Amino acid sequence: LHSIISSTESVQGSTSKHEFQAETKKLLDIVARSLYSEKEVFIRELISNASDALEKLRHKLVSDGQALPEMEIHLQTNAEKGTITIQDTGIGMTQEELVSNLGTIARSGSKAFLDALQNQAEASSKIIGQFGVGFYSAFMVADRVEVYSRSAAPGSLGYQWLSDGSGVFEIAEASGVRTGTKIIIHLKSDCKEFSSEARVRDVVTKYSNFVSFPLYLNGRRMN
Ligand SMILES: Nc1nc(Cl)c2nc(O)n(Cc3cc4c(cc3Br)OCO4)c2n1
Repeated sequence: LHSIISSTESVQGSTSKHEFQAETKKLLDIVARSLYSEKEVFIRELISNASDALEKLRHKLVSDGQALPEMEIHLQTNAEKGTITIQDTGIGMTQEELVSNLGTIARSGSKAFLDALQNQAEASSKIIGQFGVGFYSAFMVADRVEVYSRSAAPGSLGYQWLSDGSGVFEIAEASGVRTGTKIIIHLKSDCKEFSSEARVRDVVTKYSNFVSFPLYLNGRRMN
């Protein structure tokens, strides 16, 4: 087996509170309404985000003149805790990105995204991914979301990022965060199926061969 996901992180700083941008909750809601009928697609959304993070790390390392490290995407299920977790070893998120990325669309203007979603020229799931709000689909299956991220940028600290998706998120420095991003989803009462290894395998195997870097489920290679 080849696993990297474990409960290694430790809170080692006090908590900073951040309120959602005014429109962010509206956009969270519209993603959830759009994707409910195929709610399992959140896994593909987060794998796509992880792949994007690995590509960003690739280009950093190409310009740095350095080797490619273990560049992987890992899924973990925990039926006892009612969680699904995804961890990538990609570029990770800086403090500034953890503060600002959720509200990017709200701040820059949602018109283009909402127009695209309305026109339905492609699958809603694809549009949502393309506009960079695939992470919004984490919330639609979660009672709460628990994120650990550390940027590959020099001097970057590791952070815990928590939210129940309602209107606030909280950031605290953490020790033991691997470069990249880990997202722990505490699943909603109607979404417990995604804490089943068999169910997640069934869902992901339909597209796992389309993933460029090694993809693992509970330590087992999927591609
Ligand atoms: N996996 C991976 N990796 C990197 Cl580098 C990412 N950069 C990103 O913006 N995302 C999606 C994302 C992750 C978040 C967040 C907001 C957003 Br929009 O707040 C808490 O964590 C990323 N997701």
